[PDB]
Amino acid sequence: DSLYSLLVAELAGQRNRFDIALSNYVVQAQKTRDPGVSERAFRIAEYLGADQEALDTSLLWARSAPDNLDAQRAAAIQLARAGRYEESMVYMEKVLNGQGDTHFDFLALSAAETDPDTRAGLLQSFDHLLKKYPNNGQLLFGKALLLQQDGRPDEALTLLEDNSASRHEVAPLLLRSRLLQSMKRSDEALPLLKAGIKEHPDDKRVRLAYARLLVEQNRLDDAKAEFAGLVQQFPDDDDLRFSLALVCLEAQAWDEARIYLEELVERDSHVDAAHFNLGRLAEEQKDTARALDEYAQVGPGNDFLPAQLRQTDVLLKAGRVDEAAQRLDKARSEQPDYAIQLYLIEAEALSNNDQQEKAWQAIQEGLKQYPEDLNLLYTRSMLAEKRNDLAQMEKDLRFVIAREPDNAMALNALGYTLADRTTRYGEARELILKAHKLNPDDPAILDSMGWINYRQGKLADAERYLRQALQRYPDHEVAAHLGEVLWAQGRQGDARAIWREYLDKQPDSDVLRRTIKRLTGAE
Repeated sequence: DSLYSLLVAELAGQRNRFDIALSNYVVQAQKTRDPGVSERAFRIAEYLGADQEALDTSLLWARSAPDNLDAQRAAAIQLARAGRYEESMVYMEKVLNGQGDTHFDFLALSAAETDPDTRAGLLQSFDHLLKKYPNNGQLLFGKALLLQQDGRPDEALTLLEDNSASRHEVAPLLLRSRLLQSMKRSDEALPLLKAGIKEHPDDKRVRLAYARLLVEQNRLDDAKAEFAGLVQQFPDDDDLRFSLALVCLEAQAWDEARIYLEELVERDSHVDAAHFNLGRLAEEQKDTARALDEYAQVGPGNDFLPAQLRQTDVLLKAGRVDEAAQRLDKARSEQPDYAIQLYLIEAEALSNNDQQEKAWQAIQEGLKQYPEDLNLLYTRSMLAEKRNDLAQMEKDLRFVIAREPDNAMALNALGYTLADRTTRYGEARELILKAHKLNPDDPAILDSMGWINYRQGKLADAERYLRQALQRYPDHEVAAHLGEVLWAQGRQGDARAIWREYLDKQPDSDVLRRTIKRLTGAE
């Protein structure tokens, strides 16, 4: 281990902080200006000058002052921080490629190991803090979080077992319980949670975790009593009541969940989410009328689109597609802010219930209404590709990649279709390279990279890229691609063995079945 070897982790930390700063700037730019007090005073002043028809000339003069202009201060701070981070990153990439006595300069190695942004430095700082203040509950909780996220949960649990504060403090106890539940030994977590209520009776999260652990076992009857006790001690907590309704709804005890949801309706808190969950429960109860009447009264927000999708799905289950289209059009006319998302809902529902022609017609209608929506024509591309229509699929995909030269996924999609179907191999290499440079973390882009490398002739690079893409996430398509690429280079047993796992007797593995027949056909 040397200093140059340690600098990469520092660069990774700088990358994380740069990403966070840039995303922070992005969310700042969209956000409206905070009320503050100057705009509040101007609001009361406008409320005053509104009484007389004569213009409040002094109010207009003051409200248009040069100091009343939004300079976007925090956004500029975030941008400048991201810029200096990028500058330092560039500097230390320039320092990395240099050669020298990287070793035996122990002064800088200590600073490289004390960096809180590196995982090893995080752990070193946590160890130094536990040395300074031992048995600190929050420090143990943070170190256990670090160890569990690092991919070593059992070591974190063993660290928790050695500390006595893990039995007393609420957050370490909660983390130890959810860790023990993942080790398939949930019963060991039962007594500790009880002891927590002995130490923290008024703490609602501890009792909620106790109730969830009761639900985990078959002994759910006491969990209903725990719900009743929580409601008895804190009948005003609306978020706690919503969480109790959610856990009761997970344990398919529909009666108490419906009771809690109607109680939330009476208290006028989380009304749209409450009605959405009532609609889901009624859909489970096969009560189509109640589910529809509850989905219709879901207000706009983070639950309007799921309610619309569930309504469309129930309508398609009933077979009255005309009423489904009419309700979706009426909802589009009611709230046109994300009407494009309503069209996406319609397309998804029609594609998931075997109405290919109606899905294509709805997408055509949506594009006629919004010809510039970049999601709508991409959905048209996927529908045309499912319809074996490569022409429309190429036209709109070229359209979207020309209008947005920096749309990775669409840029990726066409490229993959270039490698898999046609023989325009030169464009596909550049297309997949650009998609990989835009977002290397995307595993479908890595799959496309292995596929174009395999069809281009480079067998080793294709195998490595497909191996990486398969390591990130298990997919049947990537599995078949890796199997075929490995089979072509040789090592038949390895390709045969890789196929054994991801077959899994899956109806989704219908495409995978054809890869085996194509290659075992030569036998």
